Amino acid sequence: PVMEELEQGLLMQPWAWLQLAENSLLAKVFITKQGYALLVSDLQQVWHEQVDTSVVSQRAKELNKRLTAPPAAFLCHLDNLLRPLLKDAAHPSEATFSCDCVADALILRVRSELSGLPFYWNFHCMLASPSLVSQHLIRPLMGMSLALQCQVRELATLLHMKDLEIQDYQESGATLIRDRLKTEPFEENSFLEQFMIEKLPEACSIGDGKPFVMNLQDLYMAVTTQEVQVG
Amino acid sequence: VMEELEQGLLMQPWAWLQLAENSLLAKVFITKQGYALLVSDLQQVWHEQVDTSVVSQRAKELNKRLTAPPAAFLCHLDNLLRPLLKDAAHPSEATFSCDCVADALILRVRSELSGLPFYWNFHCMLASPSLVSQHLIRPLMGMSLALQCQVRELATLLHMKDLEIQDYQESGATLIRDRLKTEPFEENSFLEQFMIEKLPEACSIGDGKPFVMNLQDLYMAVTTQEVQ
Repeated sequence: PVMEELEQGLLMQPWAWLQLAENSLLAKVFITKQGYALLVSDLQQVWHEQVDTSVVSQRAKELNKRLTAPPAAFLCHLDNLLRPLLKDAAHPSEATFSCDCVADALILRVRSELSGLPFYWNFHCMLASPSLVSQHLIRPLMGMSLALQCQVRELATLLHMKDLEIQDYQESGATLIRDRLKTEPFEENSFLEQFMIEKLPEACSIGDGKPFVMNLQDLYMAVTTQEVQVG
Repeated sequence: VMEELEQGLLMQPWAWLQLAENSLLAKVFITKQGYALLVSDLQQVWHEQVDTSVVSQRAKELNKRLTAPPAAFLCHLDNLLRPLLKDAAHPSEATFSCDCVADALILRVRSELSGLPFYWNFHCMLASPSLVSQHLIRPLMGMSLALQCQVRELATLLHMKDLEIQDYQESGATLIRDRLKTEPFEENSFLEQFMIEKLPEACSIGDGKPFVMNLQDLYMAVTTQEVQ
């Protein structure tokens, strides 16, 4: 049950932006007293790591070599360090992050000052399985796109209703107090064509993933919750 | 050659394939120099790239007597497959089947040309993470961003229309029909209500048919922009 709980918690968690040394990553970490589950990406490859208590203790002793703490305390400290950075950027949490690409694995090194005290951790994230990356990125993104298309359709029909109201008002025999407020009739085809011609290049620019985690997280979380509830 | 095939595959839309009580999303690009195929089931993605030598050898192995040049075989395969992918429910005899190997997928297509059998097999191996990413993740994120921008623009237009309606009302001239009254538009309330009721049905990915039927043009535009 511990593994299932960790997987569910990771799935429910939203994406966050990590500013490594001269690089950027999209990270999604769920940490509980029994271990943690991390999923990192850079829009080109996705690495995953599910880690339990025994390996946590082994790695902590190997790295720190002088810190004697139980796995639960280590997990709690790691979660406390990581949460402020994921929640918001530019947080002076004193968490230096480094990335190493050796073989197909990824070494994510985190250094912190635990009350002015070195604290080192290393995520050995192997390549994510096709099923995990699929259910975490592809299906949720398709659901988000479908939901946004439905929202666009609802807005278009509401705009058509408002246009009909404006036409009825004009037919009633009334004139606007001003003239700048006049709005030309809304056409779905013309609006879509103009958008595609003009604003599509700017909107489509994902860049380093910051827009995705800035404007497409509430919808992503809702879609993921719906998917997990369904099955 | 290889670059041309990769670009063609990247610049093509997903098509729905129905076969043996199963559904797939397929992107196929054929050319005289070979073909590229990408098949997904929303759980795994398989990619295949075949050149003239491989296509000729496989055609000889399968069709024991279809003595044709590789270019002609590829052209016939394209002419037989593209009509189905472009539009579903086509009057063709292209029967499809899948065999799920431990790691590979055998996609067998059997059809009839001029009333004679025509067999072909795609031995699609699991697509590399880079290919799957570039083909699905980044374009999907671009589509989401574009749709969000469209929603924002529509909300701005709705706000302008609300301002116009308010200005009309302040003049004191009421409507002739009272059934056309629409309440003022509010982004927060509309978004909350939509998420409450229509989100479960809107976000129902299903077997992939709605994705192909709804927003393939946006996917193509996003992919073309990404290529440039």
